[PDB]
Amino acid sequence: YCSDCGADASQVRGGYCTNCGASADRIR
Repeated sequence: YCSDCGADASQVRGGYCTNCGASADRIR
């Protein structure tokens, strides 16, 4: 998941969460 917004990890692309823009580093 994204720690900044809670979105499912499958919504990450290009080094960012595609929902809130968090850096990849924020995924857990």
